[PDB]
Amino acid sequence: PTREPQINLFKKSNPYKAKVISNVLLTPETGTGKRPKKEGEALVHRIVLAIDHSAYPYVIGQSGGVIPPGEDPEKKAKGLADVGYTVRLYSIASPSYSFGMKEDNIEFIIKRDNIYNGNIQFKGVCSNYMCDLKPGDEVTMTGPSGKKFLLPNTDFSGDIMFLATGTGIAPFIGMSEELLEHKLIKFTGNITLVYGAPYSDELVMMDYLKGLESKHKNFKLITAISREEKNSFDGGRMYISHRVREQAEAVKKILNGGGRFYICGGPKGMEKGVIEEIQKISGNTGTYEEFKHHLEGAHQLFVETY
Ligand SMILES: Cc1cc2nc3c(=O)[nH]c(=O)nc-3n(C[C@H](O)[C@H](O)[C@H](O)COP(=O)(O)OP(=O)(O)OC[C@H]3O[C@@H](n4cnc5c(N)ncnc54)[C@H](O)[C@@H]3O)c2cc1C
Ligand SMILES: [Zn+2]
Repeated sequence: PTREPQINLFKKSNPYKAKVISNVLLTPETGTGKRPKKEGEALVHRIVLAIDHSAYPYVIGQSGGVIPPGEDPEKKAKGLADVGYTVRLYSIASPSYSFGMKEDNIEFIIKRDNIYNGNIQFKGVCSNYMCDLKPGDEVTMTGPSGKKFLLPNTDFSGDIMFLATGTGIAPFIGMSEELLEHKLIKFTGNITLVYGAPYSDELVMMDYLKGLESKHKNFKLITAISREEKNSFDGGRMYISHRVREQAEAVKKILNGGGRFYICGGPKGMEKGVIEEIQKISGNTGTYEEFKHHLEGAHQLFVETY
């Protein structure tokens, strides 16, 4: 809620207690779905927490921090006096004011983060804790966090490209709802959401995303399914970067027309492949770092990869 991003309103020393409204599995149950056996699990949940929007006045594009319960064995073993698990950040998935502008909740799209043969080797603490949440459970929350990855706060005529891998869809759920529905700003640009996931059933919120596309004309949904689609350029796996290339004219509308690219998801540093594809499109032959900083300087690139 309320515009103007605030950060670190809540920290480990003064956390925010949020109650679980819902935590539903978005992807097929393990063993079901396209992902084989080897190739681990892909268990992604939409977590809806009840929050006081006056206490937690988050902006879409920000992260919510979660402190998972318990002692961290690495910290006990290192003899820290800290010992509590460190915050894990999760992109907020819900629009600033919540769906329906109800100001009642916060949402997260959280993958089970495990290693995996296909059988579990190492279990992610916070992602699993979060995906294990039952209605009415209390989440220790931190933040809000981040003040870069944000939507325009004034009227915007520029085109916006949302570039997502997996859970990186999160900010763009809320961002798209906000831009198309909430109209906190007048948005007269085109949204292109490029959403990458390994399997079609590992893409989440698709009914909702396709629905936005059919309701608007303002909104284009493109998916890149890396283990089911080959790209036309080299026949390799389809990634959002290949979709970006396919969408050269839309990318050029953004490059030339003051629009924005938002890149969110994994793995860490995946924006590089995307940006350098945007760079090929622009015809710029400077260093990756020159082009990216230029774009960020121009407010035309926002990256949150992890
Ligand atoms: C700004 C930002 C936004 C984010 N947004 C989202 C989001 O929207 N949705 C989302 O799902 N995630 C998001 N993430 C990632 C999230 O914050 C966590 O990092 C993620 O959930 C994994 O945390 P974890 O506590 O579950 O795993 P951790 O316990 O911290 O470990 C990470 C990985 O290491 C493995 N591991 C554990 N022990 C070992 C060991 N012994 N040796 C080798 N490997 C080991 C685990 O299996 C796991 O796969 C975001 C991250 C950032 C920084
Ligand atoms: Zn609408």
